[PDB]
Amino acid sequence: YQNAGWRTFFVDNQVKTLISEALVNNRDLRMATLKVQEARAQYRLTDADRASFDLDFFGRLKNMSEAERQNYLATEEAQRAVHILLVSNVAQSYFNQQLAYAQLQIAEETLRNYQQSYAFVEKQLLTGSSNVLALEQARGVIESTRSDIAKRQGELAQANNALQLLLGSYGKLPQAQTVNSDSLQSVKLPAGLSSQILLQRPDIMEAEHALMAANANIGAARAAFFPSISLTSGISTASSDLSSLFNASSGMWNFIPKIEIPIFNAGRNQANLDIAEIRQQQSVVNYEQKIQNAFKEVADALALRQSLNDQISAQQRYLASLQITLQRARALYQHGAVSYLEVLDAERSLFATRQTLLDLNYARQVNEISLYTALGGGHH
Repeated sequence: YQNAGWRTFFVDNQVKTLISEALVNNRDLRMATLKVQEARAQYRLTDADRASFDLDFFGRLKNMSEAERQNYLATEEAQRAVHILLVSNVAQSYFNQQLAYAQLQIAEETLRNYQQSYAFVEKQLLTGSSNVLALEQARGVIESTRSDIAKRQGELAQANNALQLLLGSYGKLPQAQTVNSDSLQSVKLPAGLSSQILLQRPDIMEAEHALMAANANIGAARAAFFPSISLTSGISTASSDLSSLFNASSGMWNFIPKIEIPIFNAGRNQANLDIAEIRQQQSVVNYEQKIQNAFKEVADALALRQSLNDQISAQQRYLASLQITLQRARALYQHGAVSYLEVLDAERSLFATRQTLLDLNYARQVNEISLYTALGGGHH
């Protein structure tokens, strides 16, 4: 029933449709791993033809023997790992697709704009107005634009490929969903998000498994080593509790554990005492390292998110002024007040700002996925 994590995390209805479809089409965990691998593979196809999470997971897996890959991957953390891996790749592939639809759209609008600007010139050039080298270079920008269009068309096909793979044979690939530029800031996160949520991370579940294996009292380990705080403030920002866990201007981790109740027994003393202890030490040191990194990941994502939100906000502002400036330029033109070329030039500034905004929105999306992943599967 872990559907609660992605259903309440991802806001976009289309992407939730796709995620739901892929889960249905990927009942077998080992197969889901193949499909993700291959969906990832045919992007690297752009290099060899002429996310930290997936790296670690796939890296972990191949460094394993086949018997081990099968023992693991029957454990709970591995199914959680594969759920998250699947969800995040479907969502990423969709954003890649929608990104490409959108860049392609702008690129074609830019082309038409360059062709109008060009056609205009050559009528005037035959009345003595421009350089032949100007006319020359206007031809070049059109040809390079034609280039990007085919390039964007390839990126579109790459992502559609990845999508069909994750989705299976009977999955409807989305049309271009048109973008309203005034709704691109990310969505609010629940306030006072409890750090307990991080216990659902595969890497921390695996760490607690290693603790239980060295016979730790898990309750006692958590109380000793796991900061029980809130992750978010009243807004969707890092809480002060979260921030204070890192030294100012060093990022060094602050938490100093105190063990009130012994985590390991004296156990079954007799023989191999020292070795059992070493394993106890190791599972603990590993628990610690995973925790501080989990918390660092969440903090880094929250910070990246606030930064991209501010950048997007600024681009939206430039865009609104460029839109109003274009309309005014169009009216002036109609009154003989400005040349046609000034109108096209203004439109081009709109186009470039739209493209920047698209890039940032996408980087925001990549970061949401990061957050979803750093939370260990959403915030429920």
